[PDB]
Amino acid sequence: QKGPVFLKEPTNRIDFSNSTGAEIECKASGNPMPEIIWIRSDGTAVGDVPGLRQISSDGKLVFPPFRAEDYRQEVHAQVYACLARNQFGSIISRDVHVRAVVIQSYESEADNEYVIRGNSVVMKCEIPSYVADFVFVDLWLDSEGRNYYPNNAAETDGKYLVLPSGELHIREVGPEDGYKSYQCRTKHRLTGETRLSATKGRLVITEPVGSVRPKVNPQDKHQFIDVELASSYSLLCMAQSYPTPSFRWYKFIEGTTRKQAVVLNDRVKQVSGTLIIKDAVVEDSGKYLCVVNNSVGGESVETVLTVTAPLSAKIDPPTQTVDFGRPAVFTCQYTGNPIKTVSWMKDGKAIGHSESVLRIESVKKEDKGMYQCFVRNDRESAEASAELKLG
Amino acid sequence: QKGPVFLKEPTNRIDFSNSTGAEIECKASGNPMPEIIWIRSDGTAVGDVPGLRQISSDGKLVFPPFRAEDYRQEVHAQVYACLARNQFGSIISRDVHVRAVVIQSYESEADNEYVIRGNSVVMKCEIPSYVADFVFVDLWLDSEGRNYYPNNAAETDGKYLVLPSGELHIREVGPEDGYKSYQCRTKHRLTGETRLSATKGRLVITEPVGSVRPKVNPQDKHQFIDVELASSYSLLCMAQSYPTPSFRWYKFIEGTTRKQAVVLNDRVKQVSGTLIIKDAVVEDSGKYLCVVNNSVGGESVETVLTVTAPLSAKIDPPTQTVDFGRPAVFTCQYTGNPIKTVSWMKDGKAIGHSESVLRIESVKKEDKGMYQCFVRNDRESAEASAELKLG
Repeated sequence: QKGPVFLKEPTNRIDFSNSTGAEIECKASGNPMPEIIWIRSDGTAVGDVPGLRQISSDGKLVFPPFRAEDYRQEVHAQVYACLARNQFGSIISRDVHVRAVVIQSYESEADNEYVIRGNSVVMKCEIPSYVADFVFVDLWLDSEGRNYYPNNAAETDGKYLVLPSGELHIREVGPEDGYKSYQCRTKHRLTGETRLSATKGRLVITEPVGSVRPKVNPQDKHQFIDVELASSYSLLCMAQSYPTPSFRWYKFIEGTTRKQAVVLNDRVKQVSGTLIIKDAVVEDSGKYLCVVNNSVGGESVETVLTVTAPLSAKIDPPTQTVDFGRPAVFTCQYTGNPIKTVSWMKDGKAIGHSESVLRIESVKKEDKGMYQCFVRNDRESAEASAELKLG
Repeated sequence: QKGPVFLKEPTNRIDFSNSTGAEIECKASGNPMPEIIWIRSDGTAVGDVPGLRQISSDGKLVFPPFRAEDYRQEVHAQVYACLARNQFGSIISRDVHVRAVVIQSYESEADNEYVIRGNSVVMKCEIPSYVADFVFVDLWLDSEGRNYYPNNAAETDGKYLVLPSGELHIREVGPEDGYKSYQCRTKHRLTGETRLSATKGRLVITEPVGSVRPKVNPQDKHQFIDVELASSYSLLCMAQSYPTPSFRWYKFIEGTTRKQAVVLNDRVKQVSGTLIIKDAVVEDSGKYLCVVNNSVGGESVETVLTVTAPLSAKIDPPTQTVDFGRPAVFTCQYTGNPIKTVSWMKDGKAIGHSESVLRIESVKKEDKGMYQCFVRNDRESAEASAELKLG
């Protein structure tokens, strides 16, 4: 009745650590009944490492909590693949990233931001890189009582905002802001540990003489930003200047040097000179320019918006029994974004074709089994499936 | 007796402007007597633009001082080439860059540097890019009397230094440094205009609580530096931290991940964490790592040193009369650095060979004239010459 096919398939990235570990559930379907092997995505199946990686039974692969010295990347940092084979052929579950992590002494800091009296400011905390993948700001705090809770950009008209990305965006800064500390507070997506920051940053108001001019730090002059659909985000324009600058957001028209001012609304709001947006629609992608200006000078910052969607792969049809030397209607239905390239293969073996519809005009005996599209990309991947019954 | 050959040849880059303009002297040698054409280095000779470019007579090409609206890049920003041809063939003078510039309202600024009490600091002045090629710092000044003169790195043991590159390097910063202004003072290599800076920067001492850690701004974490032989320069390591950090300079061994601490001497001195060096010898080139450390944390900065020399090209020999179907001893003598690629050609026409010794094993009639090596690179170029008399 059935060739193979995936019911319980492993959501791509899967992370964990010593002091908790993990194990990975892949079970397949068919009506002989698909034998789940676990392999590296490089063809070869996985063995058994005493004290860490070990082939369980009940549709999974267990990574024991491990002595912090039993970490070895060959095990704890690899791409695995549920192999799903029967007598009609085999299929490979999409890239599943094992990432065991040694819990280690982390802590975020809150620096001083140095500001020209009257300008706005954006404080990040910082979260060292190694944990940065699983430690994210969830609060801010005054030395004077106040809390600044994250949001999906609910309110807009006000001195304080926590950006979608967890920085605290002060709309303007009087000197009356230099007596008061701020600490940030991440939380661990794995352990669950809420913890404050080793230090707390003070605001340094610097009163200006006469005038100054707007300019920007190199790592603020060229920004790249990725967000997912229907989620909220913000575009930044980090400039200072006395007197205070005017920020002008324009979107470019695709593949031109002509541009088009960013219209503001209930969806698109600017707390100058930052853009803050909800419902991250897919047209939103593209390139943006922020143009900042005062009586003394000007400046600008390009920014590249890449809104992303949940991509997919499915063939058309999932089962085609042919006739001995026929066509091959092997299209694949879709939605999602971005695709960095779709792939093809048959029975655990990569073939070579890399386009929408697969077709081998003259069928064969060794030309039947399971064929799968692979809609990859840089930070993810989805998969499809098709079997070739015969006449 | 002679084929062509260059006596008065035009030193590569040559710059000037409206309100002064220029004109370019190329005269050639031989004993018929080489006719100096002026061409674009793209084969085609240059004509006569009323009011700007104009073929003079007495071995030159005059670029009249021009109304600021008579600038047109097709004239005032191109590569020209004295063509030197007789009856024995032609030669092309090396790339000579015409750069007419519209004098325009320039002015440099001196910013505040924000410093953790006790740390060192480096102030640059912000000579905008357009003039930056011809406006360079030649002084620094206190609001309190003092002058900080440039040097080739004479003294070392002291709080203040002007780096080879005209930044003022304060060795350390007490809070007693926040009442006092500094202005810098460039001078124009063309006009001759000494002028101060639109504004003058104050030192902002920030007293630390407990501790902090050393870290670095992205545009300081990966440095590239070029200097010429026998001149003086400095390697930078821009890090702050309380308590105050230790900076450790190491040179790498070429093409390894192993390294070797930078030894200090009369030549190589460190005002931590900066290196400051005179007599820029050619071994000096290479990669360097600065390693900075305190009880709270660490950090590092790679740096790439490319000491340069005055390259040259000369063939071996400058005249060879052959025999009808002979070898070709066309080697080229040398010193200099770096070469981005040597070139070859014959009689104003590029041929295709790009290596040390030219040779066409079977000579011909249309295979005699002048042959020239072209030892180019990115910010310069030198040239060679050879003629083929016959039997």
